[PDB]
Amino acid sequence: NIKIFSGSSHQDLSQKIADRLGLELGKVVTKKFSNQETCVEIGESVRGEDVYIVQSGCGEINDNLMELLIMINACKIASASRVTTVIPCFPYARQDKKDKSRAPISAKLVANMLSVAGADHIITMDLHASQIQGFFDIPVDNLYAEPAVLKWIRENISEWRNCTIVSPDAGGAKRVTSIADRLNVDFALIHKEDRMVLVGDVKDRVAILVDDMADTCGTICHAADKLLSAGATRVYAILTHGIFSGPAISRINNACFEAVVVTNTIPQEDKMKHCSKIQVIDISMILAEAIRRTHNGESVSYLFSHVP
Amino acid sequence: NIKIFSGSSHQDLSQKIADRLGLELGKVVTKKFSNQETCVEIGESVRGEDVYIVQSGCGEINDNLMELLIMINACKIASASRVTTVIPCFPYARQDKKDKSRAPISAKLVANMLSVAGADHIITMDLHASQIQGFFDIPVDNLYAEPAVLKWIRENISEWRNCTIVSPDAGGAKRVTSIADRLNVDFALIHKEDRMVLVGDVKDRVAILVDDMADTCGTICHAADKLLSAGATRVYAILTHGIFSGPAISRINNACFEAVVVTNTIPQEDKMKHCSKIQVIDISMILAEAIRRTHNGESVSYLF
Amino acid sequence: NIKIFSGSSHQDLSQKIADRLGLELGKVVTKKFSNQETCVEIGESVRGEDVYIVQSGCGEINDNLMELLIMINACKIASASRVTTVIPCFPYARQDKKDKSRAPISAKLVANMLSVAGADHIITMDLHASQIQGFFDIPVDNLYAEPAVLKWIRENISEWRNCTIVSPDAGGAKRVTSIADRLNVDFALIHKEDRMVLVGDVKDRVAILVDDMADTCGTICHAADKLLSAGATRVYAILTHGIFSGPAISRINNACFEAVVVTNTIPQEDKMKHCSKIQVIDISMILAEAIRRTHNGESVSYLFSHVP
Amino acid sequence: NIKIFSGSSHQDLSQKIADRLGLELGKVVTKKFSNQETCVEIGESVRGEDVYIVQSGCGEINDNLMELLIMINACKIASASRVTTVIPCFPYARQDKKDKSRAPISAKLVANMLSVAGADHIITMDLHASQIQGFFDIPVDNLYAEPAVLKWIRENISEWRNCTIVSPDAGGAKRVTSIADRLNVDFALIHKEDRMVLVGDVKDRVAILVDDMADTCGTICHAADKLLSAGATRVYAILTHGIFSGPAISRINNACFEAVVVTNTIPQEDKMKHCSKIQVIDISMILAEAIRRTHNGESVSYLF
Amino acid sequence: NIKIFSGSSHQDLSQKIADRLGLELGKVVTKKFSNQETCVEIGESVRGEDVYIVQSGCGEINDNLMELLIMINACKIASASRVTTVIPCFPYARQDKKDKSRAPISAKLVANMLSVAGADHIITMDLHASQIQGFFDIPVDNLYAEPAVLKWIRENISEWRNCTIVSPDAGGAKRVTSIADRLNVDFALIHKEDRMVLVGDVKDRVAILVDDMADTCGTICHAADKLLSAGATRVYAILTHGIFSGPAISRINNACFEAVVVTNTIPQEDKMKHCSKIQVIDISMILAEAIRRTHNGESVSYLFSHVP
Amino acid sequence: NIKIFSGSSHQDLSQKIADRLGLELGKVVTKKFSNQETCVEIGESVRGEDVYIVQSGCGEINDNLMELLIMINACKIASASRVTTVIPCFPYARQDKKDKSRAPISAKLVANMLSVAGADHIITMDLHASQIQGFFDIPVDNLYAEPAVLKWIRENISEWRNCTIVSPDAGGAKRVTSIADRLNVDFALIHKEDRMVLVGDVKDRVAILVDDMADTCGTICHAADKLLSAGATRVYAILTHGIFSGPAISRINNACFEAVVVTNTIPQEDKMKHCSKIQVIDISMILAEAIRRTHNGESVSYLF
Repeated sequence: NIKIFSGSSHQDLSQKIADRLGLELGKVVTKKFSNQETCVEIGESVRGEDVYIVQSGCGEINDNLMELLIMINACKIASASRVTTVIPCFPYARQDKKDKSRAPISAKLVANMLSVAGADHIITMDLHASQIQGFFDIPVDNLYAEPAVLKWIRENISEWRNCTIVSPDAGGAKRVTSIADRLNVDFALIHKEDRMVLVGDVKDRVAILVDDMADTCGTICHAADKLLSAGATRVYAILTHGIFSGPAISRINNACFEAVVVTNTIPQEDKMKHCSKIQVIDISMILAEAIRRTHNGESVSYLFSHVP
Repeated sequence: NIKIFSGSSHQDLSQKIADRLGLELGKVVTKKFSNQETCVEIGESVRGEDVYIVQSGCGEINDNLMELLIMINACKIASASRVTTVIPCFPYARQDKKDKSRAPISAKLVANMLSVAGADHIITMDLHASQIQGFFDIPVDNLYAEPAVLKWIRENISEWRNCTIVSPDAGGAKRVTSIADRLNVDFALIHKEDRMVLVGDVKDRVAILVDDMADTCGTICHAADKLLSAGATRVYAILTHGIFSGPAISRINNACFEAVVVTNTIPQEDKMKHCSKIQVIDISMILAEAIRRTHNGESVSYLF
Repeated sequence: NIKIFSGSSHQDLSQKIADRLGLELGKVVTKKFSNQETCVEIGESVRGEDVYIVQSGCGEINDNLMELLIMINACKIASASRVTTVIPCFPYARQDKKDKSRAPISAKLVANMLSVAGADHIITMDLHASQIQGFFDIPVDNLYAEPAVLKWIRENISEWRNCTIVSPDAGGAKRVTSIADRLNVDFALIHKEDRMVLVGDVKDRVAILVDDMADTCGTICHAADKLLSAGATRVYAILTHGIFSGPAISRINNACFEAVVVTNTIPQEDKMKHCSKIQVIDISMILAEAIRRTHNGESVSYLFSHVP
Repeated sequence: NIKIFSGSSHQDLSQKIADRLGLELGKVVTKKFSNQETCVEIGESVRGEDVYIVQSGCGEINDNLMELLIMINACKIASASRVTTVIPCFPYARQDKKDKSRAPISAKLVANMLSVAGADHIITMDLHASQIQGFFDIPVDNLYAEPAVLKWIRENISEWRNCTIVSPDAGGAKRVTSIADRLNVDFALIHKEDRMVLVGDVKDRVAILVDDMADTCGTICHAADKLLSAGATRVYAILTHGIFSGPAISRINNACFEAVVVTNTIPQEDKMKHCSKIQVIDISMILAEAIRRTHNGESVSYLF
Repeated sequence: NIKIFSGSSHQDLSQKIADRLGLELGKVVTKKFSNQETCVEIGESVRGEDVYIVQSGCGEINDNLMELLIMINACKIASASRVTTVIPCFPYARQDKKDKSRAPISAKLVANMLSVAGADHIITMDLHASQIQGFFDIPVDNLYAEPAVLKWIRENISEWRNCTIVSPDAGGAKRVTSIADRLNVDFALIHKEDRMVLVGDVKDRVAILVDDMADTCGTICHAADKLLSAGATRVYAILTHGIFSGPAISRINNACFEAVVVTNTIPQEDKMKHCSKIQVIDISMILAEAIRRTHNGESVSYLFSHVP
Repeated sequence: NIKIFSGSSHQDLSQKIADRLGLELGKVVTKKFSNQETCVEIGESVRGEDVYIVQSGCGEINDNLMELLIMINACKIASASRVTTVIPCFPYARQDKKDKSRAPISAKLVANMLSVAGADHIITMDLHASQIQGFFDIPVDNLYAEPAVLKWIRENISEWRNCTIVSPDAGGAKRVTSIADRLNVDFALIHKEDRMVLVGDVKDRVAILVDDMADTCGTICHAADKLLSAGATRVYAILTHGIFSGPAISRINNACFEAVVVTNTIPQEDKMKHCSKIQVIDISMILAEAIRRTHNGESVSYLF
């Protein structure tokens, strides 16, 4: 009844998830046309199946989004019983508000486009804003890296019982507090004004920078400098989504981090060759379990504060 | 061509809004049946009209929301050209995420109901979350108390050029940092562990607690003590939405608040009498302007 | 697969229905906030379940309606397979038309709000207007008290073979005729102009007043007076929905009824202490069977003219 | 800015409506293909126009409904600003409840089709059920023959101040009681057990059978006998919708009807010739007024 | 779980399909009212069933379409689990475009009306335009006569290895080429300007006229004349839909065809008495299998190029 | 009251369109973030305005489509009165049928996205399929290059009164027969078996290959050889949409094409330099006229 498909050829995560469910990845014939439009062909009857499409890590976001939609489309008109998208890193998630400007809420637009395409259910990890669930009318299971993050912290940072959980921006207040309270440790908060301000004691402690995503890495670098200027022993940075476009690898390789930790919601294998500070958590068991629970009607909640 | 309608009782804000525009509020027959139902009769023809309903303050949010939806409805089936709802304080607005629970996103449910009721356009002020603008597919105009708050602060706090703007929770980091940045002064945050924790420098300076809304004031009155214990010279509390239910009023007088400032997005005339330090910024002109500018095709965002 | 929930704390009817299906009521954490908004929390995974929400008898209709919706909402985004509302007494049902006025069709509005909230199916009893089914696009099973009413009449009114079934208003013509024809007895019809007019013979017979709902009871009282003025032996009044707000208890206790019969679509236990003329039919087996049939795909029709 | 279009053939009512407004009916090319399909060509540009389609009377309701939907459609995709449908007699209108059967609610299906066809606004007369206004989410304006019926009665029944208004079924209680109340006279109801039963006092007075529509007239012609047997001085039958199919016409002449009054919501010019006593109230001015007032933003409800 | 119903009394095809699935046709009470509106009553609980409505061959298209819709409606509000319409010949299918005119896309309108009525899935055969699938948002299985056509051609035309597959119009280019290529034979193309032009060699070969539908038969007749004027041995005409309104029977009986082949997507029994050139392919096994596959989640594709 | 906005870069067509109407293109801030996202800022107030977005030509169709949807969106939530999208060349337009595969109908998916994005009205040119007008429920106006193609042919092919209009596929029968009929000349079709097959008389006459679009030009360059081998005097190729990706440009110069004519529905200024024989019909006036006539309520279809 359950059928999984991948997007494009960045199929590592999808095949990882497949393996763990004891399934092969469903057959697809997906190619860009000479004019840059995307062809998609579903190479096996999905008629009355519980279909799952895992979003690609290609990098190119619009080519990835049209492909994801077109697949959703193909699968619905082919009489799939239900189409879930496993979208580890939700596109345009940083565009969730107008910000006093005459701007689009592209997070919502995308939310609509997934919905018209024929999506029935959404599985994602760590939405940039919690409220992005509210841009949909269908159900959304937003999973957390937070328990595996806690796992990583405890098994890898000797001084985790005496660290500080810092936010690189004001927006990520709740996220860093929540982790600190569970770890029973202090928290601190960097805000940018062309200068950063730090509130909270970090002196003679290990500072851990927690964010949901890092893109160009300009911020976290400037934030690790600040933390080492205010007397932190050493600095870690943990991001659930490792986007790392442009000068990120350069900014990191130079930057005064001990380690940079990301999940494989985005492909890292290529970035890891050129950057020796990047460690990768595998989140495929979390995504696999989510699908598995979903298909059975078992509680996907048990993953919000437990590592399968 | 324009018509302005009010809510249950709570006419003051509306009456004010209709004044600044030089109109009289529209004829309506709102009442409650003996069995808790909400009864509505539109006392004039709204056919082909640009209508504006201003949300009431009966201090009963389900009754008020229902009356609001029943109005939009009567208007939409009486061939009104358009129905904007002026809801300065958006109902169920803190219920905008599951938060790891199996809980409703009620502000989405509410957005969806206003939508299906026939509301074409929304006007509100300081939405608890900015994202509860993406709950709608109809356009929303969200006004800010931010400029009126600033003006007041400068014109009312002698030491402001050395004051600290303080968030009562962690979830209020962005709102305060903004206010602190415009004023070019320090910011500080408080978090409930319970035991309260304060990050930021508040020693020997005027503290200004800033929240979008206070309900019980429990959190903000604690926030005040913690701030005194921290050695704040004088603590102030600014709130855009003053809900003040339960123990709220008494809790304030029992606190050290030099003053408490709110905008009349909710009727305070009752609670003012029971509280001396309360002070109100009048936001009607801002709502009236946004009504005219919407109607005229004039730039609303300027008021931001 | 089947899960039942109640609304608010008026849980008598809901637990009655639960008992009869051999189920416990699903766990909910429901409280009004200090500002009068309603919190709701579903205290157990409903993921892929056939959920049923039975509408509360609290009395306060708007607080009851938001709560019902919010629950519907919580349950849908929590991936319930299907959400049915068992709404014994449909709110705003008397507002089903404009009545030559510039008024809302609040019955339809409510019908829409249930529908956007995420309702998939509706189970109700004795809609004020049959056409209220037409305010929905989803399926609606409108059940009747009429067979149990007939049961009550036959077992409780000795002279039922020689009674008259009277309508308190013109609107309820079809309802009273239908009962009379099945009982093979006469019918009569009261209309209000500030005076009532009666058409149909009632002289030296037992008059039974049949309505779907009574609220303040002003009408039926004035209608029992009329009936006793036109020579009816004694007067009964049977209403499916016992609303009884305001002076109803006072109007009844004084009023010249032999008995007032209501179903427990609305709580009566409190009203029954202060009013000794109120008898209560239990309709929980009818509602239980309806749910039971629904969940199985058995014919809910068999209840329209049979008492389970 | 306004454009009025007609139906299949059945132009009379439309032509009349367009006259009272001083316009010419719009150019169209409505026909039937040899294989029962309905063909439509809008013979002019309706781009940006407030359009009005007046429902035909080919005495084929499925054909007519389809032609109506195909018109609304062609109009909506040819960029017409708005499409009101003038359907004096709403199709499938008695199919507004299951009635304990597993039957369709077809008037809801029909409402839904007009809706999805692109109709923005409805204008109809004496809806069989008032509730079939809540079938739509677009606004509906329902006109009443009630005032034209009354006027006629007073001006045509000598004894009216002592007459009885009689419902042919139980389901017609509300409509007659209303008419009886305005006239301040007696009301009486009939119910088919079959054997007919009469409740109300009709002895030695003029009886007036009032229904919204008659189809076979079977029920109403019986109703007439029962009323004579009851000792009615003279029986009359008023109907807002005169459908008169099957045996209807002959059944009337075979009855004792002093006269039978209908409104030209349906073409009667054919059936009149075969029936002497039939008399028509002309409701075009009422439809024309409601068209102008809708267009102008003028108060339509006054016509109620 | 599976329930089939017919439309009107033209029940031959529906009962043929029923027989083959080993089912009786579901009970319906369907009659036109005196005013020409259609009554429909579903004479047995379809609650939670997989319902199938096969479209009538009455001839009268609007009376057939309202009836089909009303049935769809009745079935949805009666809580059918899913409503499929088996619409062998899709109504208004020739009205799929504006054609440089201020005209309706009545194919789309119909597509919408089926969709609002409550249709969940569509099963049809040989849409006039492939793109008619795109007028729906629900799934559509468009089946082909083409494999059975190929079957008929091979078993009935001795010279099929040396024939020409001709199009009566320009629109039907792709259709005729595809058949010719599979049969490895030549193709030709008639276009109308008040004169027809033929492109492609037909000389001393058997010409087969292939169209999807023939209505009045004016075209194909004038096209068989042309083909015999350009030296074709004998002419066949194969149409999937035999509409044959008006002078068709007369035009055919006179016309120089060897044979006229139609499927029973439309009733033929009556036309066959008066016209001896009409042969009928039975397509009920193709439709039966389609339903059968649909209900099971088996691949309906296997019928696109195979004859069950 | 009108406002015209452009796409990514590809301003030429827009700039031209805004010229012929006497307006300046609207202020926007379109860019790409370093991580492939599309960023948009509407540089002015579109509140209550009839807006027109003209689709870009960055030669990246997913990027371009997304930027287009993000624009429509920003416009719709900034209270613009209406949003027409001028998409001369409709994206994913050949993906309008499954074609016996389990493939997407992407042009329906695309129609659905433009729709849900908030687009109220579409203007396009020579849709690959006429039916991809029924993909929308909002009205579409489809312009034809047909008259500009004809005019050019007559005014550029000396022998045209004895020429043959040739389809490169079987699926192009209707489009060519039409063109051949207006010109009152012969038509001929080609089909790929592969081996190419030609039906129609092209011997000793000028051949004109006519397609709606060419992408690789592979098919059309073969089509050209087959036509020479058939004894065509001079072959021409007219295309309404010149996509010319991959080997296209080189394939043309390597072919015998006397000339290749395209409309600037796509920027050709780059590919022209690399190809001498390419010639462009300027369709801006036709798009500008259709923009004004839409706005004014003026007859657009005349331009057909």
